[PDB]
Amino acid sequence: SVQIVYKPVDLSKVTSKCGSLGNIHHKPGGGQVEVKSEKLDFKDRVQSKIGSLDNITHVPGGGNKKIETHKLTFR
Amino acid sequence: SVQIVYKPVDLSKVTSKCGSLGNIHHKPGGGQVEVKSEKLDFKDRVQSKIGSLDNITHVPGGGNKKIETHKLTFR
Amino acid sequence: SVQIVYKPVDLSKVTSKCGSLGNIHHKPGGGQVEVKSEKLDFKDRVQSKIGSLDNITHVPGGGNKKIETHKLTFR
Amino acid sequence: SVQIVYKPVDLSKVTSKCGSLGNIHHKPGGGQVEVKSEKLDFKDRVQSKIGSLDNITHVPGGGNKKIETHKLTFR
Amino acid sequence: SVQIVYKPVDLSKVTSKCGSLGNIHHKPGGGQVEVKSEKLDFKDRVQSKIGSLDNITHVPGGGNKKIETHKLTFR
Amino acid sequence: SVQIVYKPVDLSKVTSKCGSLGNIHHKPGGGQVEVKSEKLDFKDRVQSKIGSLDNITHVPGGGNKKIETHKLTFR
Repeated sequence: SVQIVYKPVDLSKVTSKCGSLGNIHHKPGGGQVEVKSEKLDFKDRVQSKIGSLDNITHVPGGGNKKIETHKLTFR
Repeated sequence: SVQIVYKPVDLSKVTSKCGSLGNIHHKPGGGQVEVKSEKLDFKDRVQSKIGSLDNITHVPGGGNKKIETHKLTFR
Repeated sequence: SVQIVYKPVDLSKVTSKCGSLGNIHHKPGGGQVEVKSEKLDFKDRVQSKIGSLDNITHVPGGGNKKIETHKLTFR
Repeated sequence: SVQIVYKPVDLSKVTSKCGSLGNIHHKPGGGQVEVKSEKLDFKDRVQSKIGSLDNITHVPGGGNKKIETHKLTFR
Repeated sequence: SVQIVYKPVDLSKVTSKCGSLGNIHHKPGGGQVEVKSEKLDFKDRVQSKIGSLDNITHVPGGGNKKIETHKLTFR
Repeated sequence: SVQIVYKPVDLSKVTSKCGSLGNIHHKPGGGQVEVKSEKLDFKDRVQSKIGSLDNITHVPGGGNKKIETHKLTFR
């Protein structure tokens, strides 16, 4: 016979405290961008991106992450 | 016979404290960018990116991470 | 007695010839401009200019100048 | 008695010839400009210029100058 | 008695010939410019210039100069 | 008695010939410029210039100069 008892006990705290969060500045791509092309040949697919793309400013007041995984596998 | 008892006990604290968080400046790509192309041949796929792309400013007030994994595997 | 004879003779030619004049590009001030000011005191006059000012593109097809001065002064 | 005879004779030619004039590019101030000021005191006049100012592109097809001065002074 | 005879004779030619004039590039101030100031005191006049100012691109197809001065002074 | 005869004779030619004039590049101030100032005192006049100023690109197709001076002075 088989007796399996799973008792994870968790009283944990991922925590933060901040008095003031501010005066943040993200300025990507302030310079000038110039692209000149003459006489090109493409025989397959083309992807182009030109300018200021996919810039992120992420300012979470908290920003706490807790990841927990439980696997109980029985053969 | 088999007796298995799993008792993880956790009272942990991942924690932070900050009086003031600020005066942060991210300025990518302030200079000028110039691209000139003449007489190119491509016979396969092409990917191009030109300018200021995928710049991140990440200012979490807290920013605490806790990762916990439990595996109980029985054959 | 006094005899004064002034005979300037001029058959001159300031001249130009141009087959094609073109494909000219003047781009001042393509970059980004940022001005932040806190807690200033001025006790006299102030002049400020901010941005793209007084840029000239001057493309005279001819552009020929002839300056001629005659002074005949008699005491 | 006084005899004065002024005979300047001029058959001169300031001249130019150009087949094609072109493909000119003036790009001043492509970069980013940033000015931060805190706690200044001025007790007299102030002049400020910030950015892209007084840039000239001058493409005269001809551009020939002739300057001629005649002074006949008699005491 | 006084006889003065002024006979300048000029059949001169300041001249140029150019088949093609082109593919010229003037790019001043492509880099980024940053100016930070704290706690300054001025008790007299101030002049400031910041950025890309007074840049010249001068492409005269001809560009020939002739300067001629005649002075006949009589005491 | 006084006889003065002035006969300058000039059949001179300042001349040029150029098949192609081109592919010229003037790029001043490509690098980044940074100026930080704290706690300065000025008791007299101030002049400041910061960045890319007074750069010249001068490409005269001809560019020939002739300077001629005649002085006939009589006491």
